[PDB]
Amino acid sequence: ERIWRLQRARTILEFEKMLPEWLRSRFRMGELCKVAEDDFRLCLRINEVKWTEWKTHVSFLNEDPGPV
Amino acid sequence: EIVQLLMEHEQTDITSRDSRGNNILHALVTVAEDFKTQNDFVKRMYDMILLRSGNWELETTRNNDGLTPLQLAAKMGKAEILKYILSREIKEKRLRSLSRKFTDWAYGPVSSSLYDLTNVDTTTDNSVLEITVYNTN
Amino acid sequence: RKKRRLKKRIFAAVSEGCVEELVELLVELQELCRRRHDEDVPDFLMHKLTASDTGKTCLMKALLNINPNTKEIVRILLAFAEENDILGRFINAEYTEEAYEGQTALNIAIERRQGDIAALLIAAGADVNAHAKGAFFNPKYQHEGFYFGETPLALAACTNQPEIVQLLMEHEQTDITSRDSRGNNILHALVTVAEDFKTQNDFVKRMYDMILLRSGNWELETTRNNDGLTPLQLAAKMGKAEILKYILSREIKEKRLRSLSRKFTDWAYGPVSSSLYDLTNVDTTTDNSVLEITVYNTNIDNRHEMLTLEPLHTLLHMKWKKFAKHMFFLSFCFYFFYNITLTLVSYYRLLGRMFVLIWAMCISVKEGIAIFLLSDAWFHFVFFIQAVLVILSVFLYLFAYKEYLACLVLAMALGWANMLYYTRGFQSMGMYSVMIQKVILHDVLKFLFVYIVFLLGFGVALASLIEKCPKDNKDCSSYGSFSDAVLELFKLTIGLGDLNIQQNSKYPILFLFLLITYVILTFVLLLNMLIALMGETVENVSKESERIWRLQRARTILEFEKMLPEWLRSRFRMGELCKVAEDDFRLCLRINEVKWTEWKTHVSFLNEDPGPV
Repeated sequence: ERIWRLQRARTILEFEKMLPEWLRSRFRMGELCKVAEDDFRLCLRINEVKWTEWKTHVSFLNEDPGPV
Repeated sequence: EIVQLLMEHEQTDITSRDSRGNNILHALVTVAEDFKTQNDFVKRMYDMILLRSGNWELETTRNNDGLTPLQLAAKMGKAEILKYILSREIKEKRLRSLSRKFTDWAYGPVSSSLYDLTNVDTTTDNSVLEITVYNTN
Repeated sequence: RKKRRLKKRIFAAVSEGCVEELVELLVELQELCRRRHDEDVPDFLMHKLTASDTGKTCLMKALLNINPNTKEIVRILLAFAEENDILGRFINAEYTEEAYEGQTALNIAIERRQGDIAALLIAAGADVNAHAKGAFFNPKYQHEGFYFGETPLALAACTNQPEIVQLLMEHEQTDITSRDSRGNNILHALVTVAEDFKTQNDFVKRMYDMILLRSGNWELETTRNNDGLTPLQLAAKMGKAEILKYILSREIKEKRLRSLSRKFTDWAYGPVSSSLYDLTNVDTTTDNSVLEITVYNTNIDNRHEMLTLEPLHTLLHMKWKKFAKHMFFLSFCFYFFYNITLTLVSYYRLLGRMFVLIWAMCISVKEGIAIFLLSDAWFHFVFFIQAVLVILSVFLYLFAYKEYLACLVLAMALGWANMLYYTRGFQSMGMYSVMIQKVILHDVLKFLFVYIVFLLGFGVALASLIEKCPKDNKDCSSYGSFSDAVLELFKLTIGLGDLNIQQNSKYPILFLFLLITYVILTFVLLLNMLIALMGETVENVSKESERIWRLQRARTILEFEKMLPEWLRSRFRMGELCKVAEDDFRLCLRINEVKWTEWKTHVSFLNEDPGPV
């Protein structure tokens, strides 16, 4: 498993390096998003669930949990 | 306790790079052998030192090899420290900037974590990803 | 200009909540501006107080933006709304958005871990049956949304907030039996959430119990969703186990609610205890019983833990001990004599032919019906192909053709590959056939495909070298034909061939080296097939095979039960009528159990005398 996934990722990066710049720019993995203190940077969204821990979510970027 | 004492003094220089050029963070990354050995205390000191200095300077600098502490933990076989760095959620509203892992919304147990990709994506000269993948050491 | 900035500063000070005195002076200025309007004053007050874009209110913007000083802000806002008599129009408001439709301050506070605020709101006249109907609350793919039955009570129960649940049950305004847009009451919703104990720590079960204790009625579990399923059937259709183990086995101490239970002890003289379950919606008498829902659906991949439960397992075992064993033996005998007469015919080429022609139609129709209903069903398709080929062979036999025999003989082969099916009855032969199936599905196809690849790749070259003409001598230039070379390679891999350096060739050296490399590669590929087998051989094989065995045996049992008529089914009805409580006579299943560890004075028992009869 460790060899298979590793070789797969290596070849993925190989294919990505075979490309030119403008196509890569077009793809643009990740979304630009705003972070506090008037900052804007790349980010990656991942939806996850946690049943074991419950708490008041004081630290949240958006009030409305809507995807858009 | 001694680290607190040292950081409280104004004469102290947290940003002091050694002859090799490494910061405190590079040094700590040169030490995180594994959990079964250390019991994961170096991570605590990393966190405490970052919280003592609310800036990006330490993580931004480079050694004489020309690598960030992140790129260094990727260069070495250092995982726990990297797992910590790439996933930081600080509740402190003032020091929220330093965090890389952000919660966009949490209606309930479902929540969208918003990780960061400044120097992690392949856009940079040497990303964390290429470093991890292109080294058999 | 001034009004828009005013509204923005209102909502911003709410989001920050730096000082309640700011909000006091600000709402005072709002009340002072309220005097300007003479008619339709409260509506404009709300509009200036409400974000008409999304249908959001300042109280919601507050509850979303939690801070320690929030209670005072909410008290101020509610006292203001009461002073102006807009408390009802203010609390019950919700969004106009397509996804956030129906969301209220109560569902917000309950989405948070704050209950005191919810109590304050309910005391102020808050709606408790607020149905939040939206794409967010009614999503697909379990991504970008969260489903909980669309009620505050269900939200609190799913999120482990039992105090708020007790509160919402205490109010007479509450509607426990309130069905949602999907038709699911709170029980169905809880059943939609109980992923696994390792993930939840089994709190949903406790809330199920508490809720049923709060409502001493069969009303809820009798309900049906838009799909038409009781919450029991809902848990069964899903991959939910612990909740089902709770439901199917309930022993209640409260003599008043003793009727709600489904498990009962009718006598226990000591360690012995003859436990007594129920079979209302479990036996096959119902339209879609729990048993069918468990057995037929492969969408779960958890049916082992499901069927290992006591009542279902005992029902299956008893139904096999009564009739299904005999029915399986009987079908086996039929197919035995069928194929034997088929062999007698095919060897010597009237009564046996007639018997075969009569018995083939039943198999054909049953296979067609099964396919219309339809790697568990492979056997049905195989039997269907067999019967089709047999009928084609006989039809050809009537005509003056010669190909008929071919189809016939093929069926024979397939027929003798189908007897393996009946071997699945025996437990040893059961795991035997299941190992056959699993291995042929997982490991063998890889070997066969890649070996065909190598066959082609090397046989093309062998034929190419053998292109040297033998001067019209097939014996001289062996490996001449491509298929001939592949056949020689096959004989070699089996070892029947008679290898020898062929003078009819330009290069014996390269020929020999290539042949040796081929043999080495074939051996190594076979060896890797063996290795990939042994890798999973130990752990997964036994458990998976036994699970599949039990599963398919239950499937067969249910099939044969469906084959029977109404009256024979009525005769073989497992279970017995029993008086449970308060003139209640229901069906039950008996299990005599023994426990030497847990000692207790047996208080609750149906029958005083422990006699079996």
